[PDB]
Amino acid sequence: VNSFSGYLKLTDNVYIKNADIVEEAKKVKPTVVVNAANVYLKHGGGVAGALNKATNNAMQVESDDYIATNGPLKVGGSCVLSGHNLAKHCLHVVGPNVNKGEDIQLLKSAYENFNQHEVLLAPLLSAGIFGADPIHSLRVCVDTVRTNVYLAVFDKNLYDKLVSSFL
Ligand SMILES: O=C1Cc2ccccc2N1
Repeated sequence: VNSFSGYLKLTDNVYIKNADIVEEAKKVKPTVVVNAANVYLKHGGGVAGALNKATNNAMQVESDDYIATNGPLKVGGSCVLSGHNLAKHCLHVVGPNVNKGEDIQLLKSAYENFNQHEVLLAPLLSAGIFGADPIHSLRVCVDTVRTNVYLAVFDKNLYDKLVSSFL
């Protein structure tokens, strides 16, 4: 049993809810929250900007030190950093950004990072300002992630379309 409430069950392991991931993280304090990161861990907008704002910029400060030591992530890659006030850990995952011309086949590699964690609160990778089709992102998620994933979808309209169209 876990703390996640109000989710619709899509599969054995994937759950979905219309929710602000920031407000959900604050309520649940999950072991892992996933950030929709870029390779530079520059948390300007989208999910990353919202998560970082909720940490009062402490996520960005920590991220800048990580990049200064390790250099950029790979598209499809990830790193584990602090969850600050939102979670125990933040898994920063880089999905391909279609608005930069990245290979959408890298979305499966991105989701494979989730399998290193038994339970996660996450957004749909490469959705929103990353430019991918969220319906496709949900399909790759279900077909790739084997661990227990709780997806937060900010937009109610999109949430209802994801559920109604789910095979
Ligand atoms: O609110 C939103 C923003 C967006 C981008 C692409 C597809 C669906 C949606 N819903």
